[PDB]
Amino acid sequence: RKTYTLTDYLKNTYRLKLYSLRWISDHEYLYKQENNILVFNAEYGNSSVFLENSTFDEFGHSINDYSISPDGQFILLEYNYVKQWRHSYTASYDIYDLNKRQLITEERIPNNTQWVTWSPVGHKLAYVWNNDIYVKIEPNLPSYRITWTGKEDIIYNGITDWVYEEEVFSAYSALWWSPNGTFLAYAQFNDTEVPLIEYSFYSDESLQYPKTVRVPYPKAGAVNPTVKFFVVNTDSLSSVTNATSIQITAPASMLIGDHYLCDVTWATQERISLQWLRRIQNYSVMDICDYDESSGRWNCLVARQHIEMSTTGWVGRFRPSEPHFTLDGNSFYKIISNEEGYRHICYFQIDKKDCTFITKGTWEVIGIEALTSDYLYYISNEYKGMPGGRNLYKIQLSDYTKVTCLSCELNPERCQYYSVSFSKEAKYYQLRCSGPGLPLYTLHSSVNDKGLRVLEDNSALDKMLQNVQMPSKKLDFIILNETKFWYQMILPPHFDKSKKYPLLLDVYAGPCSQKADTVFRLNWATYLASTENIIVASFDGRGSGYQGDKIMHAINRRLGTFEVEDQIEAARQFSKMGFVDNKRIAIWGWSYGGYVTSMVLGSGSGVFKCGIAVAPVSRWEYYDSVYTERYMGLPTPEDNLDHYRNSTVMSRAENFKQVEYLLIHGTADDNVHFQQSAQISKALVDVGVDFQAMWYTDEDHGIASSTAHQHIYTHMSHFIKQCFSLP
Amino acid sequence: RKTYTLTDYLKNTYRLKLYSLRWISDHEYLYKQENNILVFNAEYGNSSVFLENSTFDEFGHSINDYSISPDGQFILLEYNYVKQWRHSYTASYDIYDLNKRQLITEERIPNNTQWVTWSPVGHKLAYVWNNDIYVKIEPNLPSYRITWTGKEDIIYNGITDWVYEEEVFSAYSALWWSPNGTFLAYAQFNDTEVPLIEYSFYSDESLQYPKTVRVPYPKAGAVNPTVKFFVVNTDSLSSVTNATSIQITAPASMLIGDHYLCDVTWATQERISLQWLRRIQNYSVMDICDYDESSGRWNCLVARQHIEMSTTGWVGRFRPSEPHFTLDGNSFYKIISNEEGYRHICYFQIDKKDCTFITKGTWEVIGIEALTSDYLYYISNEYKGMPGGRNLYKIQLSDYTKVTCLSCELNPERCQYYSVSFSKEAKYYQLRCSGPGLPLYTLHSSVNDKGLRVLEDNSALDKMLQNVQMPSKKLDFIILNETKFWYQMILPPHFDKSKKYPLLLDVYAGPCSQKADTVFRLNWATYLASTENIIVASFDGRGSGYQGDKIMHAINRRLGTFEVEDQIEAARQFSKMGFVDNKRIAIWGWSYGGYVTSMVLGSGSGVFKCGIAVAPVSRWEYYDSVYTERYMGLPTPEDNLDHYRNSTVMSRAENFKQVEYLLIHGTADDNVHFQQSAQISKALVDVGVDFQAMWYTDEDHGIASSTAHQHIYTHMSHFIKQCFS
Ligand SMILES: N[C@@H](CCNC(=O)N1CCn2c(ccc2C(F)(F)F)C1)Cc1cc(F)c(F)cc1F
Ligand SMILES: N[C@@H](CCNC(=O)N1CCn2c(ccc2C(F)(F)F)C1)Cc1cc(F)c(F)cc1F
Repeated sequence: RKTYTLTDYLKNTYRLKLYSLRWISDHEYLYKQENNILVFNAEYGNSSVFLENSTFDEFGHSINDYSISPDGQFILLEYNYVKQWRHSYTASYDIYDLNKRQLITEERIPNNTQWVTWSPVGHKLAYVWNNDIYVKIEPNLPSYRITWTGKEDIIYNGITDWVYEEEVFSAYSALWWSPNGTFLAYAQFNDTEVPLIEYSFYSDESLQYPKTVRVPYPKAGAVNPTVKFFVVNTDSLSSVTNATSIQITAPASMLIGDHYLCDVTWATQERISLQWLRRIQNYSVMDICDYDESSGRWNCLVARQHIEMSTTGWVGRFRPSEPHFTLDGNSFYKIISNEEGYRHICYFQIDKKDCTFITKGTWEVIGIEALTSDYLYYISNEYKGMPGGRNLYKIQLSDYTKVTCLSCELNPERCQYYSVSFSKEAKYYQLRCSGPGLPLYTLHSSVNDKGLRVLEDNSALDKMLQNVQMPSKKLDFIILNETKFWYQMILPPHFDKSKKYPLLLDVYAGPCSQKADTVFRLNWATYLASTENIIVASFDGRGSGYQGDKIMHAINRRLGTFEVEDQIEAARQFSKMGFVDNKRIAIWGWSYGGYVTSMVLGSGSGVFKCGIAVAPVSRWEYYDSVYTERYMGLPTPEDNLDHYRNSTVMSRAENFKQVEYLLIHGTADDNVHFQQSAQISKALVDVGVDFQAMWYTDEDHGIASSTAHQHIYTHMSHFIKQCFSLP
Repeated sequence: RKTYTLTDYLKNTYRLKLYSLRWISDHEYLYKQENNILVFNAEYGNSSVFLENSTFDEFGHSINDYSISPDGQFILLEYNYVKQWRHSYTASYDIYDLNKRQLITEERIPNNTQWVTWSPVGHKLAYVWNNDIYVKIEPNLPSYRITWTGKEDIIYNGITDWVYEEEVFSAYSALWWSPNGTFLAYAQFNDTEVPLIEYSFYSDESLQYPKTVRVPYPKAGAVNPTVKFFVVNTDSLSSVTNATSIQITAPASMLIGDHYLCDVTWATQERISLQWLRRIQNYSVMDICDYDESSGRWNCLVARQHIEMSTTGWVGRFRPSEPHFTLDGNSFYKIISNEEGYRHICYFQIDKKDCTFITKGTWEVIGIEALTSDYLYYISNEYKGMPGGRNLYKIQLSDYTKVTCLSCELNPERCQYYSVSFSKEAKYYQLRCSGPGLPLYTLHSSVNDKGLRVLEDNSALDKMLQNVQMPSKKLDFIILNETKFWYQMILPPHFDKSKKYPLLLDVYAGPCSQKADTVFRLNWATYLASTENIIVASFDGRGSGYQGDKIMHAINRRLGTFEVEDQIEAARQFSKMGFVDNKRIAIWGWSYGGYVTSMVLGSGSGVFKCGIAVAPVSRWEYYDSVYTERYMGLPTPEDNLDHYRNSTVMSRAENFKQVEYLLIHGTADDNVHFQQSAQISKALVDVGVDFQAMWYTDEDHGIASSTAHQHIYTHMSHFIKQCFS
């Protein structure tokens, strides 16, 4: 019978079904079926039509995305989507009235709008255009221009610059609505002295002269952007006077040097939490700012400040976690690393510096999902002591020793990886299963925890996969220096433990990474095991996350050392298991993985025959400040220049004579610039090392465009096949 | 015994010996031996020492180049050479006194100087710095700044901009000395509205942010640079008044539209020849400008203008040829294409429009080398009717039917390719042989044409090569449509005509190209034949030069058509000869050849298995105006846009599924921009064609840096070997 071919992955023959819902009330959500936006009731189960598929056939545009106002009165329509960076994009927007049946022609949202968002209650609109903020109380009324200083590539109002979008906020939006819709908090970013990265873009063959793309990009040690935080009142907006934005300044302990705004979370209607981080990211300060109703100013009390610091590494996983405030807003829950280095929920009092841990163990809390007056819902990797697993737990606020796992025993064989979506005030929740079996989407009630109905069970895919020879997934660990280190193997169908298989080491190994988990995936690895009979192994060594600060902080100020060595060591241990042809061991990676892959191939360990590095880092001085400095500090002789110069791929150029090497990079990569790969290629050419190259015209860090995605995975398979000697 | 390996080519194991000399007088030249600059007398044969090797041991710098003043008084010393483009470079210069023994410390020539040149007589210095011209009568005296308008990337005084350096003058210098040293003729280039080409340069690993390189570069149909010509008097230079440069303007027939200054040749002490060319390069006009001694102005007479035009193509081979004036300066000799399309010497009279051809036939004159009152010396491909041959001929000025070949019979088996260097007033000449045998350098006298002595015979190399199994070279023709088309083959040692060999088609095929000649070469082809037993074949199809305008002008307004088809057709004829394994035919090329290689592999002819394209053109709108427009006209719907859009490599993307393709490009290529290759790779990725890629960080159109040159040829050999199994 059939096997999982390359075309099955590239043309996406066997699709995983998802269930994408948005809660609007405490018992109602929305799902679109056959382009018909329906509203599903959780109480009874009866589904009503909210918007029919033929409503926008005469709209004249292909609707890219939609956003419905929380009061169910208006529907924002995104079209003409032009992707910028990872999360950022410019588009055109039209507002449609749901109360009537008319498209609003008056005072329309301008073309090339950067970001648009509704207020949490009602139908107020805040949008960023030309780096400036505009507010609209009614969808047909004129817009109140809040900011005036917005300038392209220089000043950013309501939106993040490149470095804040990618490395800090993980989004384009730098606007924050108050729970009522009274205040619009926003950040301002000044990129005046931030250096530009410049690269060519070639566009269509029609374009005669290549366009140079300039982006404000702070590399390691370079001049960072400055940030200012403002809050404006959306109600008292004069049609004859420019709106007054009250600036909140950072603490004096932060104003000493360079800093970042790394969190904005509203507590109540007049209480806002802010978190600041020093450029050397081992010190963090939280502010709790109240609104002085008489003066109209914002006051953050020094007796309300909370400090987060570490001497073993950086603060947070990638940044300090978000606080979760109780209804009154006098106390917040937050994930902090405890004295033993494990990340658990600490219960804070607004005025008291010391917090009380409500959870503890040799495991970690992933995220706080929902908070009621009775329960706090969180996800953790506690169940069976497996870091690669995710489960929903509930904790009693009146009794911290009463912990109930709501997902652990639902389908123990099929489901070990959970993420959850809660309704307003956490009345009903959707549990989404993602592995090791096929994805399972179920709806549940919080009141008595009964499984009401199965939303999606992927039985349609299950029927298809019975006809195909699928690979098996093994998740186990090995003991090194009295420590458990988890690995995962994609083993070929009919895996014979007595035979010798070729092994490909799938690599990321970044700070706080997890390549070994229980997730069910249909990727390139699936093809290589099912068709080419190759074991695709992944290993979480030192520096990987969800295992405590002892493991995660091991690679602190030492990027390109332990995490690189552990991947080599893992390969030795796999061949010692006896089913690995140690004459055919390969290694591949993307992004950070490409860097480790490159570092490994140049270590001279002789363990690996060949390797593929796709869009790799080659030198930490080439990558952005926020990321690099978080782990490596500053590249100055006074700080950590020694480890910066010692961790380059270029210095390990000679050892590449031992290996077959394929370097791949997109020419329009804004994230990891072609420069990185260009320095590697040059280094190898200098010492007479032969290698393989492949550039991708006008491709970014994802090489994600349909035709390029297919071409790269085709080209890589060909490289792997010839390295392993496969017809 | 041993074979010619890859390392023999890459490490240059077997070196060809050269003999590089510069004439200073009518009977004296200079050669440097063991770093000792000697002066060799042609009259007696006795060599004298001019400058010893230890003279500049305490100089403190590695001497990059030297230039000696004509009067033998001073020696210019180039150091700190920083290459810019093909011919252009910035350097530092010191002047050393030969009369005394002292380095001049007063009024030194500034650092980062673009170009420096002596006057033809004496020791006057003209140098270009920051795009401005400076004159120095004495090496120790202050400098007279002629131009003041010089601005980087905008205004060019005394130096050519990118497009003029590469495509027009074939040099960086835009300065022209008068025979005495009285006048300094110079050109000014305005690049104000010329568009910029922008690419990244990565430099050392230390450089944190890549530098963007901006170059004024006019692509096909884009805004061209404007040109202004000036002449200044070098004698009447006031130390208190800015020098007056007299502007010479172009004819009214040229000022109607865009034009180029394409030639500057001095006739006498007060007579200068200029040649102008329309943007549509099928019309040319020459001016003869005299100096009005009373007014101080320059006057070019309307009754002295000579017109060159063609309706079958472009004027000249790459540009209109240079005139060769007689001693009095009332008549000049020039190579013109005759009525049958063959390029021969036409004798012009300053006032008379019609010229008289002194040579004719089914062959072409290559270049006029020297002119005396008795003889004109020229090189032509006449001997035995071989276009790939070069021979020195002399013609009697009193009798045009009296032609003598001075080189034809010297060593007929060893020597068929000659270039010549003449002394002042052509009293003695050096003949340099370059093939098919080993290079032979001989000194001769013009008076009675006896071979005085052998300068270099490469017998040292001959001894080495007897121990090595060398490939043989065959130069023959094939007849297509009643026309001879010459090809050349690098055949493996002990070539068995009954066996089947793999064939690599070495391609250029550009307008006025010649890949088939008698030259002896030790290249990559030598390795592939000697070690890998591969026939490396080259074929001169339509559009190739030195065979008449019928052949050369065939690809007019049709680039990427006939010349591409003829390379495919040539491969058929080679396999028809029966010693070619038609299952293993490859094709490779550089520059224009890379474009043809790419076009061929995308023709779907199925003749070729694999191919390598190194720094190729992909679309003619991407390459510069002067070159592209010379052959293709303007890329406008009114002109020739149809042929522009039809000749792209991108449109032939689908057919690449049939072939293995290796695309190579240097990232810092100013000539053929990485854009060209980037558009190919994208096009193939779009239609799902798998290929092979290889970029080269901070490499130009030559990929000539030591480590990169070795790496590319290693990488290409590996690709060829696996394609041929
Ligand atoms: N830009 C970084 C981003 C790191 N990941 C990251 O910010 N997130 C992934 C998961 N995550 C995030 C915040 C909190 C988490 C979680 F807690 F781990 F889940 C966002 C990744 C990256 C690393 C390189 F080394 C590189 F070269 C490029 C590159 F994009
Ligand atoms: N720019 C061209 C230059 C071609 N050669 C050239 O102009 N000369 C060499 C021979 N020559 C010249 C004038 C007269 C002659 C001669 F008569 F052929 F000898 C100048 C080379 C080139 C062509 C391409 F198609 C391309 F893409 C890049 C490139 F550099």
